[PDB]
Amino acid sequence: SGGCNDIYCPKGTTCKMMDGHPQCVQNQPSCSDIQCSKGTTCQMVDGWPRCIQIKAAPSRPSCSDIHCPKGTTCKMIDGHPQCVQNQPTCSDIQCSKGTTCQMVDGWPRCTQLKVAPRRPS
Repeated sequence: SGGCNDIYCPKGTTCKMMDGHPQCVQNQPSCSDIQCSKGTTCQMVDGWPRCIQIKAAPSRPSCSDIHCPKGTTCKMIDGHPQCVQNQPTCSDIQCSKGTTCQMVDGWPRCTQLKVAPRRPS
């Protein structure tokens, strides 16, 4: 076997040699049963899985470190994980960040963020 006997999550899990480190792949929903790219947590929010690494777990690429509010999905934009919200915050209406994408009621008005990190927007 793996180091499952060395790393047994709270029983009720099921560890296996996970690529060289025993991962308790839950004998219940595997923490990664839903698509929460390990490193993230096991988020199935009552049927709305949002894998968001807020739990400061061993810091490896944490797609969500800078995690926009719920409904947001972290991507790596130029490497600085920026949410491309599920209903994308800005990349929905093409106006590269620096502007906002404030469609006001269906009038995309990319606002130069009156107060964004000082960038040439």
